[PDB]
Amino acid sequence: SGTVVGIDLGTTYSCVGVFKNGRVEIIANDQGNRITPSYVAFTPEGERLIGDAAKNQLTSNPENTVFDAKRLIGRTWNDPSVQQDIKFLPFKVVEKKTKPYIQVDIGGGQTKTFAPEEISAMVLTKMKETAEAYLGKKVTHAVVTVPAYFNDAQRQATKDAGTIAGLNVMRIINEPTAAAIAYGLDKREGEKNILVFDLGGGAFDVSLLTIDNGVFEVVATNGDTHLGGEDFDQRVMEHFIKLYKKKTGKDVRKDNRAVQKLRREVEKAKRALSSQHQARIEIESFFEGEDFSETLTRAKFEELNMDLFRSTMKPVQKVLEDSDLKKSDIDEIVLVGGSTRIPKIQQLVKEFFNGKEPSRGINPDEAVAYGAAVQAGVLSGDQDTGDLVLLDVCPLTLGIETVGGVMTKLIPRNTVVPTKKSQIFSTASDNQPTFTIKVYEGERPLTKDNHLLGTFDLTGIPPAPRGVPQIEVTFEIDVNGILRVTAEDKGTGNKNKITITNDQNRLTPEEIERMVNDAEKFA
Amino acid sequence: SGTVVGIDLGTTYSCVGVFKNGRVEIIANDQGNRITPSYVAFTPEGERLIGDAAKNQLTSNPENTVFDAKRLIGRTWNDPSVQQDIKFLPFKVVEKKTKPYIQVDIGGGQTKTFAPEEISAMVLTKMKETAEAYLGKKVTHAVVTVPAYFNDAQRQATKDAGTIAGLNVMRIINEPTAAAIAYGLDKREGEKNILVFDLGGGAFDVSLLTIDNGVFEVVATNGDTHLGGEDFDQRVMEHFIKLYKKKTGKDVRKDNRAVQKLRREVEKAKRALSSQHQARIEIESFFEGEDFSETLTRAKFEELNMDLFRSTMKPVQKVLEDSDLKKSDIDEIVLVGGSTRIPKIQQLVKEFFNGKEPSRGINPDEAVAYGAAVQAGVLSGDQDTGDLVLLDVCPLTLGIETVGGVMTKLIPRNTVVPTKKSQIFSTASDNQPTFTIKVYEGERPLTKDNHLLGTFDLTGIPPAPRGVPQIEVTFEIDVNGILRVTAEDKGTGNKNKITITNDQNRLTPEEIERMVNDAEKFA
Repeated sequence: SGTVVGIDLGTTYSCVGVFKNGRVEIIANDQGNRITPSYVAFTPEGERLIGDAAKNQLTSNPENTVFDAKRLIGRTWNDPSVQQDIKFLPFKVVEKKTKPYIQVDIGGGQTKTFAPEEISAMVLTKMKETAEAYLGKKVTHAVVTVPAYFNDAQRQATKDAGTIAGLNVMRIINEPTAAAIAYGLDKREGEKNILVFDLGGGAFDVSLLTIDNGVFEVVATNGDTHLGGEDFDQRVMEHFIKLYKKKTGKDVRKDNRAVQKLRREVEKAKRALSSQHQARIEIESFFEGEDFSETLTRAKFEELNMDLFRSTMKPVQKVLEDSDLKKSDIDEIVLVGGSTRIPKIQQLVKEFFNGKEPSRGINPDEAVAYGAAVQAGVLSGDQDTGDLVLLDVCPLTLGIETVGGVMTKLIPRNTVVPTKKSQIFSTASDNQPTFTIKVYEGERPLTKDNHLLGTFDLTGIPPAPRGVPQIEVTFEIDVNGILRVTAEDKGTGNKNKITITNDQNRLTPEEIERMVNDAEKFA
Repeated sequence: SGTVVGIDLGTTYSCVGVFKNGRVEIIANDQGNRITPSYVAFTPEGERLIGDAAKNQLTSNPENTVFDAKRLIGRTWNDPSVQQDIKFLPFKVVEKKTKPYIQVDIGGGQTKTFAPEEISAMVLTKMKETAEAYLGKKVTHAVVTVPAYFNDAQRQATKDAGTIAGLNVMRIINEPTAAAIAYGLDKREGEKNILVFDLGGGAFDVSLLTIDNGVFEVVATNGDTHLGGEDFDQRVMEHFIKLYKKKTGKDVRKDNRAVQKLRREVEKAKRALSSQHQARIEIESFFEGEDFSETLTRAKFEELNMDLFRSTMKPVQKVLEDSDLKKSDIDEIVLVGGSTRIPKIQQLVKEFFNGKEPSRGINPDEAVAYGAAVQAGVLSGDQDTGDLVLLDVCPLTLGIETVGGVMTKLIPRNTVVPTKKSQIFSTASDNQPTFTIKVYEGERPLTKDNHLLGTFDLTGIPPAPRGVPQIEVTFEIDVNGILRVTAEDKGTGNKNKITITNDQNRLTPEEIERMVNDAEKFA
């Protein structure tokens, strides 16, 4: 159905891929970013920001900047998860008819309430537009991913977000399953145990998947719903805000612009520290007159976060326990999320699994969208036409008995019918005057083990040395599937035949499959 | 449950049948009679008589001969029916704890009180013993019939009579319904109106039954609780007692033996007059020295009874009115009771219904027991074992799309699963390099109208003329109901497959029944 895209609708970031011309392409947005913040903002002037522009003004507009809608989507107001989450979300969440709604000022002082799926719809519209800019065609169809623990209400609300965004959501698939598909682990023969370690922007999900003869099962899930890359950013932000106040006496926290510039540089520093052992954070015109200039070492980054990093191992032990599996039972480790680039995190996981290397080759921020895009590729095949022709074929070899009780085939099994096949036969003895033609069905080399369909004689064979007379035996299957066997002395025109009908003495479909087992033993 | 008998527990006569070896047998008692008087008597010597022996000494022992217990059974003392009936019953009926009891001398001068159901128990014991003598086995189970107008108390008291007699009364069924069942009217398709005209020994019951798609309803009942064959006997008895006194001056009424012999001959005369137009009543040693010898014509029999005969039509008009039916609305007329053999009665009924013939073939005295015996036959099936095996079958045809958007089946609907089915397919075009296998579910001939389960390709088909390559497509449903579809080029071993799971995109039981409606349109 049309161009089908794969979308990772993430808690903090979303990512869109397309299977095009034999490859998955992860599509950069209009800012050149291959991931887009799951953020929506309303400015005082009534401007609607989605993605990077929404996230890069959160500090100055805390009330009318919406994020983490995925924490609320498909949930009731009195869900204890919702009651926890609203405590630290800076925008207003209210109950309407037992459901949570996000209340914002959309411009001037005009209050609106949005369903979580309406905020997610705006994020999915941005992902759709990103894909449309790249493809230069309208995108109408999508595969959208969700956490394995999402219930039916959460899956349907996610579908509804896509519908509102103008997408036919053909399938909702589990995030860890999408990541496994991205690495082609669905093409494994046998049973494989897959550990998906997904340390994202805002949440940590560990999933134990089994793949067994083409069937994926989510056996166990654990993690921490409030541990992610942004928490490591927060630890570094805290450090540098303290440090700046010590060194200048200036309190950065109440200045939205200063904070936003520091967050920005802190994120780039974190990425650099995945490639090298120190990063310079430099901000010209940082606070009042003065610049910012500090170095962050990897050691300091690790020290500020080591308790958070170490805590990621406990959920892994819990899914192994819940799955009743040993570390040695894990066939594949799949790393998902930006945070799995952190060398300390890679070390902790590898050490936990006694040196086992994880899967490599796909950007961990992009693996879920990649898998969704692969699955989208398969579903666009729904529009193709079946270019197969059914053949009518004879189900079992047909032949006659030759000297020694030998099955001599005239019509091989899987011959297209209707058909006519002939072979030349002769006498076994000098001046032999008669032939007995015994018609057999079956795959076995000796007719004692095949099914006798009928017999007839050819009499009055003129005298000749053995092997000299030429008798043509013809098997024909007509358009009605009736078998006629003719024997003709080519020297005289002397001829006899039998008509064999599917009336009496026909094998059962059971008996046929036992006989078909002995097909392809001899040519 | 064991040998189950059917018993008509009649006001004046009872009848027992058994369904044995494909036929109802109505069982003769030890006197050779297929009906037994509902009579119990206690002689001065303490002998207990039941049936024919009780009835054939009523004249000499009026106080300790009990009959018509069915008029009292399940009723309270102050029921106006009971207060009417005790006026002309010759045995003593008394109140104990608000219920009627029959008080008799059981021998010597020893007074006993019997519940009506205890008298009926003694009659049911005689019917049980009649059936046991015939079957040469103990009879433990029965179907017993009651008037349609019997209330719950009357039905339970009848059940209690059977329990006391050593019978498990499996079902109480209505007399007119039993008669309808005897004539197989329960096997009628559509709605039928049945008029049951039951002119018994002591009571006249008219019932309008509907049979509609296997359900019997008693719509309306009427009749005369005190009009029966014995009243026609009484009219003839009166005539001949007057006639004898005129001709001899002897008053027969006070001589029990003379009266009993006349009753006897009067009953046989009545039966004869249903077959011929005169009957001779001859009694040697009738009264004192002298014999009796008189002829009764049918004309005289009819004349003595014509007012009683004519009165049977009024209840018939009343049930038609109460049922809001026309004479032409009656589909079946069922005659029940000995008295319906009387030609005048048959004439009156046929004339009332403008020449419509009643049901024929069952003795009207035996039709109710016959119906009970049929119903008993069905209930003995309660002891049989279910010799059916549940099949696991595939609910909808499974197949692939062939050229033209054609549904080509691999697994027909109602195929037993697990299963594996194969067909051979080929190319539509010379040197075609690829197949697209589209897996469909449904009964419609074109796949646009069926449910798409999934697609996959088979690539790298070697060059050959169209129709030459042989690609085997296999559908297998495993023990878990998982569908796997394989396509294999038999020339190369090149193979691909899809696993289809009941996770996503599965039809609803609603959608399945709409599709099942189109099953069996094409083979």
